[PDB]
Formats: sequence, structure tokens, C-alpha cells
Amino acid sequence: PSPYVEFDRRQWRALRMSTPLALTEEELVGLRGLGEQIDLLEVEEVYLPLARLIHLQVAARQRLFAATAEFLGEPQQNPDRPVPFIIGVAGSVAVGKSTTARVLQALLARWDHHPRVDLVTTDGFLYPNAELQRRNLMHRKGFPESYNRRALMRFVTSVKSGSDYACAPVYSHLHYDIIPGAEQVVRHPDILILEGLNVLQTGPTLMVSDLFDFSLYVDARIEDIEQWYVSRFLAMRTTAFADPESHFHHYAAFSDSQAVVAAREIWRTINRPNLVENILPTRPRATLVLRKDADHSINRLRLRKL
Amino acid sequence: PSPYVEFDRRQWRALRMSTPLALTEEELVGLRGLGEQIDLLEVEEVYLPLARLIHLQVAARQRLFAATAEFLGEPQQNPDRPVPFIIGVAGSVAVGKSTTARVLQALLARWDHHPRVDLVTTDGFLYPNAELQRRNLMHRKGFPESYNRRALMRFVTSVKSGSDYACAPVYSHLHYDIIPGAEQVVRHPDILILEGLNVLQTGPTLMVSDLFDFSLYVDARIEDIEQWYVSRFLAMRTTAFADPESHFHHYAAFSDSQAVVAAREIWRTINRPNLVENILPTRPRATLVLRKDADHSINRLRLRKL
Ligand SMILES: C[C@H](NC(=O)c1ccccc1C(F)(F)F)c1nnc(SCc2ccc(F)cc2)n1C
Ligand SMILES: C[C@H](NC(=O)c1ccccc1C(F)(F)F)c1nnc(SCc2ccc(F)cc2)n1C
Repeated sequence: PSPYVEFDRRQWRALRMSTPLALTEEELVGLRGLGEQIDLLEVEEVYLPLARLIHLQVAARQRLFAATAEFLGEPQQNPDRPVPFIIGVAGSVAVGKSTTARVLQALLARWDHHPRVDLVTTDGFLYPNAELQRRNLMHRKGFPESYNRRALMRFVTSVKSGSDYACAPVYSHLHYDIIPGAEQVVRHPDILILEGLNVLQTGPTLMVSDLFDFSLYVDARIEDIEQWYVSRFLAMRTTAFADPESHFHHYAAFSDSQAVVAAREIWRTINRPNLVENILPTRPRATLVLRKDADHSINRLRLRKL
Repeated sequence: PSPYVEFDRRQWRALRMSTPLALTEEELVGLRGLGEQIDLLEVEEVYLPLARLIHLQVAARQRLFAATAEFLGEPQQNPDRPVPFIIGVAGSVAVGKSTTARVLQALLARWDHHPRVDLVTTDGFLYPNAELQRRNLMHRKGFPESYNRRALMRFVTSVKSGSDYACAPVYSHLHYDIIPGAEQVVRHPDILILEGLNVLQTGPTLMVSDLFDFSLYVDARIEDIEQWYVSRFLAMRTTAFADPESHFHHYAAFSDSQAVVAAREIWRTINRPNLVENILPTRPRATLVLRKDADHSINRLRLRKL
């Protein structure tokens, strides 16, 4: 007896899921439009129903806003609109958060109830590298204290307050640092998806997850994430590591054997301990847990019972 | 710009609230049965409308359950019924949590959508005095670690899972200890109200508030709670202190002037510090913050924006 409705992938496919409603030409185009070999049979068979489920929560919240506003006789201090519905997305580095978040963004946007869907990563709230050196935290990049938690919280509070303007900084996955002066502006979207390692973490007072209406945790076996983490590092030889500007340049040259060793070391010393200590404990706090197989595909969904 | 809608009592009074909700007399008689010398003005102008706000949220959550169930084609994995809607109620010792909760319980029960409204206090989750001594924690009774947190979490998790049978222990307010072998049985109510000092307290991992659907914080100036505390202390001389085997009997025979001094001192060393350190910081985590005047009447309501 547990707080989850659990489905494996078979069962979830085996449906009897009221109206189907398919993806268009068109919508499938735009979804490879970000398609790092993004599996479209997975988008259609897992992510789309999952997006409908969430849509039911967004729609219910919009109708609550209205039943509540009507009851109070719409006073001058109640907002005219629902404030943004915020969805958190948590999980290890290299688990596919970003893809999950990007797919959901694209799918949720197709409803008339909420076509304006934003996506912000908390990576942009990490302290800049120089700032991090100054605090003796470089070896702790991506641990909770590596983020400007106060700015992170002010941002989400601003969005949840029905502000019309809220700005976050930006983090380069090329330079592995904050890009000075770059900014992402959010403008009272109907939905904000907030993606990051730390979004479901707790603190002593009001924490950002207090401002979430729904959250996901992307899960997998820790040996599988290590493998995806390694592959991603290797593939970086061709891309980000290829620039001589990079602090990781000397890595371009490494053979598959030596790049592995260098990767398995950052995993072991930084990302794995971060996962075990700080990220995985936040997993039972999510509304929905998606567990991925070694081959990247979803094999299990746990949804909090309603 | 802030995450809640604010009404002072004058603004709450300019109150074009849609439904003239029908209060019998009858029900008002029951309502006197919990005399914190309860003001029936208060019930009529404040608690009733609030209970309607809360009702909206239970109703929305109930219908969301059904739309979601129908969307999944009501599979075997899904429960047949919504799980209990859980309301947390926080605030200092002596602030009026218990009364507030007893009143919402009576008001909420009168909708047919949700007639079975349970009330549990987390006081039953304090370690028995015996255990507290064994831990060197007696002078910390009411502080976070004085509770069996694990057991509390297991209790709320069981209720949120849709268990038929969940049990809390009971804490005597006459013997100021856990009552051995005594248990309160909760049987899948439509609404559980969970009341206590620590309900909106934060933990490293899954906290009880993660399982709340709504939460209330009863607030007042720190001086005003002292006064209520002292009076409640004076009033126990005849009742709970009359007990000869009570570890407080030696207070029964205290004159007024002398009992004020003992009370103001115990306030200063256990309950006031607990409020500052552990209870007051949890305040902005509540969905609703009610602030009471010295007269026990609401002068400020703060509701999370929807
Ligand atoms: C400590 C550092 N972490 C980050 O930059 C970071 C911090 C917070 C959130 C996300 C990230 C990361 F950019 F994906 F790595 C890091 N961890 N591994 C690396 S090597 C490049 C790399 C990044 C991500 C990955 F999945 C594989 C390799 N780096 C530079
Ligand atoms: C440390 C002790 N606290 C409790 O028993 C307690 C612990 C957790 C939750 C609630 C309570 C209390 F029973 F309400 F005090 C306490 N603090 N003041 C007292 S004196 C009795 C008393 C209780 C409450 C009150 F408002 C006035 C007097 N006592 C026995």
C-alpha cells in the first residue's frame, strides 16, 4: 500500500486511454526540430499522454482560480489571471531532464488553455566560475551551495506572484560558465517548466518547490546514468571540447580509453556523490517519477494518487 | 508584488461574497460546544467563508481525480476513490490551532461532497516523557526532535495512500504525556485536518507538508500569544493541575501573582524560543495565514494566489 499509481511501459501502452488525438505533420517535424535522435514513438506513446494528464491539472487550476475569484466577488487585489502554473523537473546530470523538459514544453503548448509555455534551467543560477573560485567551491559546482539560492528563489517568487517580467541568467554548456549580461526573460507565461538538479531540494524556510504545482523526477539506475554521462563526455570531444577557447580543449585529443578515465573521475568525485547525497533524496518529493531503461526508454511511471 | 492576496479585516468586510451560506441554530449550538469562548460573529464572517474557499479546493481536487481516472480508462492500478484531502494547521502553542481546526471540521463536514472530516493532532507523535528523558530532551518537548518524525511521516503517508486503517497515538493534555495503549483510528476520511506545532516544518527529504493539499497558519503578535498562554496556565490550576499524581500538581495551589511568574518563565525558556526558531519561519509556507488580534479576532488574511 503506497502513495503511487504504478505503470510499467507495457501497461502504459496497453491504454484504453479515452480519446487518442494524434500529433500532426508538422508537430512531428518541430519535435525532431530539437531531435538529438529523440524517439518519436516515445513522444507519441509516453510523453503525449503524460502531457494530457498534466493538462488536466493545469485546466483544473485555471477553473479553481475562476471559482475562487467569483466567490470572493473579484476584489481589486485578487489578480485578473491565474498566475503561471509551475512544473519542476529534477534528476541526475545526464539523465535526460532537458529533453524531457523540452518535449513537455512543446507538447503542453498545443492546448488552447495554455499555449504559452516557458522553460528555464536553474543551471543559470549557479555562481559564475570566478565567483565560485573565490568561495573555494569549484570542486562543488552543482552542489546546493553552488547556486545563488536567494536569486533563484526571488525569480520563482516573482513568476508565482503574477509578475509580468522576471529575468534569469544563462549558463553555457560550451564554456561551462555563466555568460555575462545574457538573460532569459519570462513574461507571465501560462506554464513555467523549471528544470535543474536542485529544483526539488529543501531548505529551512520557503523553498522553490513550495511554489510548484507539479513536479517530475527523471530516474534510472545509477550505473546507466554513469554510462550516459561518459558517452556524453566522449561526444563532447567533437563539439565543445574542439574549441581551443575551452578549458577542456586538451580533452579533444584523448582516445576513447583515456576520455573514459577522465570522465569516470569527474563522475566519481563530483556528479555521483551529488546524486547520492543531494538529488536522489528529493525523488519521493516529486508528483511523478519516470524511470528510464539503459537504452534511454521509459520503463516505469509512478504518479502520486489524486 | 507578492505570492499571496492580502485582506485586512475591513477589506474582508467589504465582502461581496457570492453565496449566502445557510447557517442553522442548531449547528450554532454545536459550535458553542467548543468554547474558546468562540465568537459566533467570527464564525459567520470569517470561518464559514474560509470553509467555502477550502471547499472549492476539495471539490476541484475531487473532480480532478475523476477526470484523471476516466482519462486512464480506470485501470486496476488506480484507486476507486480520491485519497483523503489533508489540511495542515500550524502556529504557536496557545494561538488557537485546536479551536480553529475544530471549527473547520464542523463547517467542512456539512458539504455532501465531503462529510467525513477527521482531526488529528501531531501531539500524539511526541515521544513519551519516558523516552524523552532517556534522550536528554525533556527541556526540548515541542521542538522538532521531540517528535517521532518517522512515525508521523508513516502515518500521513498511510492516509495519503488510501489506507482503510491508519493509527495515531494519543497525548493526554491532563497527564501531559502519551497515553499508553491509546490510539486514534483514521478510516479513509474525505478530509483529514492535521494539527500541530510542527506541521509545516521542513526536513532533508519527504516532509509531512509534501502530503498536504492546503495548510493554515494561525498567527498573532508574540506578546498576545504570551497573554493567552499565561491565562491558559492560570486556568489549569483547577483542572489538569488538580491531579495529585500530575508532575504539575505543585502549581495548583499557586496564587494568581505567583502563577503568572511561573508561566511567564516557562514561556520564556521553552515555548517562545520554539516559536521564534522553529514555528514562525514556517509561516510563509502556509496556503493561508490568519492573523488574530489580542481579542482573538482575525485582523489579517493572506491567501496564496491561484
Ligand atoms: C561540474 C560540472 N557541472 C556543470 O557544469 C553543471 C552544473 C550544474 C548543472 C549542470 C551541469 C553540466 F553542465 F551539465 F555539467 C561538470 N560535470 N561534468 C563536467 S564535464 C562536461 C560534461 C557535462 C555534462 C555531461 F553530462 C557530461 C560531461 N562538468 C564541466
Ligand atoms: C513543554 C510543554 N509542552 C507540551 O506539553 C506540548 C507539546 C507539544 C504540543 C503541545 C503542547 C502543549 F500541551 F500544548 F503544551 C509545556 N509547555 N507549557 C506547559 S504548562 C501547561 C500548559 C500547556 C499549554 C498552555 F497553553 C498553557 C499551559 N507545558 C506542559
